Amino acid sequence: VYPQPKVLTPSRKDVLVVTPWLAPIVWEGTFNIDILNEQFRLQNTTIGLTVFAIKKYVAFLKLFLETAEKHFMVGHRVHYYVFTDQPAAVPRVTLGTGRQLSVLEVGSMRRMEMISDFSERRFLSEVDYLVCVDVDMEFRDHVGVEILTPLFGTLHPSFYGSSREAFTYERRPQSQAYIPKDEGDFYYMGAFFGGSVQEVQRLTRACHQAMMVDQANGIEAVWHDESHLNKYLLRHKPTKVLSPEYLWDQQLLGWPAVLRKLRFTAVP
Amino acid sequence: VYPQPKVLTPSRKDVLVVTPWLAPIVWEGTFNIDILNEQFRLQNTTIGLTVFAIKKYVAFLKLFLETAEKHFMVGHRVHYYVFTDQPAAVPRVTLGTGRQLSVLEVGSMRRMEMISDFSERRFLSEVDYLVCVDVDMEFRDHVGVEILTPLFGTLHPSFYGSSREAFTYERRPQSQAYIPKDEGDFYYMGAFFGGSVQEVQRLTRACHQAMMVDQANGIEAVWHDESHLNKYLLRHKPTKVLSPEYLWDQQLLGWPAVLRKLRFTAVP
Ligand SMILES: O=c1ccn([C@@H]2O[C@H](COP(=O)(O)OP(=O)(O)O)[C@@H](O)[C@H]2O)c(=O)[nH]1
Ligand SMILES: O=c1ccn([C@@H]2O[C@H](COP(=O)(O)OP(=O)(O)O)[C@@H](O)[C@H]2O)c(=O)[nH]1
Ligand SMILES: OC[C@H]1O[C@H](O)[C@H](O)[C@@H](O)[C@H]1O
Ligand SMILES: OC[C@H]1O[C@H](O)[C@H](O)[C@@H](O)[C@H]1O
Ligand SMILES: [Mn+2]
Ligand SMILES: [Mn+2]
Repeated sequence: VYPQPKVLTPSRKDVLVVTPWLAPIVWEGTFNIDILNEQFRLQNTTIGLTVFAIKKYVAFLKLFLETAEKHFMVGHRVHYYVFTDQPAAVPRVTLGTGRQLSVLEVGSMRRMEMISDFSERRFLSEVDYLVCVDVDMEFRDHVGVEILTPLFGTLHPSFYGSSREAFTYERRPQSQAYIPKDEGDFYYMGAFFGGSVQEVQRLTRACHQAMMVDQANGIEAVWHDESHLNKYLLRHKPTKVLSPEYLWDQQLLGWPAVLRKLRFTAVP
Repeated sequence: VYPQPKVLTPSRKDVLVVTPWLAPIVWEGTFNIDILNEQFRLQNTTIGLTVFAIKKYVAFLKLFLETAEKHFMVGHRVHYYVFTDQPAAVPRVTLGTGRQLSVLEVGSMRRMEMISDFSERRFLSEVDYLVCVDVDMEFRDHVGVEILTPLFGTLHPSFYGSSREAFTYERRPQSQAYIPKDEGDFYYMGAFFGGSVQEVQRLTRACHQAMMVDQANGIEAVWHDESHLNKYLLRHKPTKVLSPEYLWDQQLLGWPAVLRKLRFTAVP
């Protein structure tokens, strides 16, 4: 049992909660997690989390994993895949039941290339969704099954209020990432995207293949794989969009009125 | 090219536009049909429309089909399936290109039983979605691909503002349609539901099988197949919900403030 929905009360009066192609934009107050938890537990949903920790960024893993244990997908099956050039530096963090961690030794194109190769491996047969995040981050509040859908991106925290001409899309037509000044729905950040395994195979292959074309042509998109992620999600629109609750920098941007929760935040 | 979404402007301030399980509730101003038309034309989407016209209700077919030609899924592939006990009384309405009509001779349980049998037939191999509507209705405004999703129901026009204890669910526990007083999200009407062919196979089989159980037990649910449709959509929640724009009675209920468009309306 849970509260009845209120047809004549808006979930939010201050923000857009559904895109013009009818994908939910996920903010606090738009979902009842008790309903979603039951839906996804009935399918025994398993979520894979990829994170890269190369060179000095191995230092971020301890807090990243400790705080993921408190706030990411708790109660669901989770498998962490840590891609790193220093496997001995992976901290031994104690995980809750139903949660596992694998270390994948590596191994600008690297993240799309490596997630593409990995996403095609038969050892993911049991994993239903992949979530791909930056490591220099911590979880401060719930990040759960409300994000899961065939394909999602996350609104970049510096640009959610910006008009599209101000978005830092790739603007040179000789790049595979090019987006004209009069096109674009949102500016998505490269630091949190995901979807079903099949949709993440598709996105990461397309971005990697596009990056290889630009390399052959002697061009590097302005924001590297984030430029390619934005061209891809313009042409293949996501089935949910995460609000900046899911990707925030409090030191830079504070705690604005429209953020009811700060869920996953940058570490200085 | 089309208008950029406005992250900091709500699509509506007067109505709920997403359910608590993140299914869009489809109202005017929540979608840009130009974006959705392109998505669904890229898949060469074909929509099957079932309607029953038995006994005196054959009289409603002429306006139903004429107005469907003006307003339902125009530009997409459509196949009408008219279930009737009087095939000669089916009016010969001229259809737009890419649109076809078949007459299926029949043939309280009938609609769920007949849509179930029909939805399993291999001659639907090309049809992607089924939309199942009442015939004593006319289209007055756009009904298009914004409704298409794996499973949808429509908010009943007499009950969208009601609390759940006032919903006319089946309340006897000896019926397969039973819903307790403290359960229920919405009251859906039996006059407009649909989804992919697979989800409509599932819904109509479950409702028909439940109706056969109640018959064996000497019970008939209070509102017949609408009671069973509501029990099914409580346990298998729809992936979009249509607002009462899609199922309205202007003579009964006027043109209230929250209705920007009256799309599919009852005939007296
Ligand atoms: O438009 C809404 C309003 C609420 N909720 C969620 O449904 C649950 C209960 O909502 P309610 O506002 O009734 O909160 P309560 O006052 O009972 O604590 C919470 O998880 C809300 O975030 C939602 O998904 N959509
Ligand atoms: O929150 C919104 C606002 C608008 N639209 C749709 O996007 C298109 C353009 O919206 P706009 O309000 O900019 O209308 P305009 O003033 O350009 O006629 C129309 O189909 C709107 O219904 C939408 O899907 N969600
Ligand atoms: O430092 C440059 C990087 O900035 C972000 O982390 C962005 O998501 C990456 O694609 C890359 O452009
Ligand atoms: O007249 C009774 C009928 O009323 C509505 O049309 C309802 O959707 C049907 O299931 C049936 O109960
Ligand atoms: Mn980062
Ligand atoms: Mn009717």
